[PDB]
Amino acid sequence: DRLRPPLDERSLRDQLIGAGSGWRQLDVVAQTGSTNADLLARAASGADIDGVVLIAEHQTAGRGRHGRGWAATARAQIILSVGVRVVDVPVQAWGWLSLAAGLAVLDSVAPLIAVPPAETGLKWPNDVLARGGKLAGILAEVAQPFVVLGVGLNVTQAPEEVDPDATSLLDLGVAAPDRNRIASRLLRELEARIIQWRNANPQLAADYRARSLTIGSRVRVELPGGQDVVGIARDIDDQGRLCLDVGGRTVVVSAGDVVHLR
Ligand SMILES: Nc1ncnc2c1ncn2[C@@H]1O[C@H](Cn2cc(CCCCC[C@@H]3SC[C@@H]4NC(=O)N[C@@H]43)nn2)[C@@H](O)[C@H]1O
Repeated sequence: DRLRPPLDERSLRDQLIGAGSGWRQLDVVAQTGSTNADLLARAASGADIDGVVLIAEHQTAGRGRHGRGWAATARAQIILSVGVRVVDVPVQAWGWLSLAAGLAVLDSVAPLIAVPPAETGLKWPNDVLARGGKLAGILAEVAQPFVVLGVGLNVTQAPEEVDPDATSLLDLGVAAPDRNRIASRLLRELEARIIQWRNANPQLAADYRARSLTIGSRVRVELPGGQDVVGIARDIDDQGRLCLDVGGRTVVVSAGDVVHLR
């Protein structure tokens, strides 16, 4: 469209690689299958990917969690993956890492949209929402010693292109979205949260809770088989899992698409 310039690999490099960030390497590609895929294939080849950033202008076979698939239109989103060395950390709290990316995405964009912050938060465990619409999705995938973190931020996507519940920074009150300034600020907020995660900083758990749309509301979790538990989400436990109050007693749950029911 008219509002979708391409990126600048050079600018990003100079702002981030060694200078204003801890990231070691940065590549923009015009088209791949899945940025997660590429960084996994690359680690399985023997390459160290701790610190590597991969950004794509367009992505064709997008990966969602639990099987499903993410959809993209050329230059309309910010689509990236990054590599982190994890084996220095308990194998609990690895799920707390995909959570952490959620916060890095709500932080980077919160100072840009002019919607009441109280109507923006994080849906557990891998969605980001602004007035009911899906703003970005996150996927963490494992390949020890590394984790690969994928973000898909709808910058200028329109909903009638990838999903009817999507919205975007454009549709939220942003006339010119600067994908270079947004990508650069999000890579910084990522780096900040990952270090919190590695040093078991408890500010990570508290801030997630503060900005959760899931916590504090009746929710519904749909499980394979036609199963459905319904409860109020009281807290996240230390593995990154969802504590529910059901008839007074805690049911912990690992994943599932959660449905907010106010
Ligand atoms: N553009 C869009 N905007 C709004 N909503 C959308 C949409 N495209 C699909 N959906 C709806 O998402 C549902 C399927 N889903 C979404 C997620 C969340 C995590 C997404 C991971 C993507 C990143 S991108 C960089 C990296 N590289 C990858 O390969 N994967 C990662 N997990 N599963 C399905 O129901 C659809 O309705």
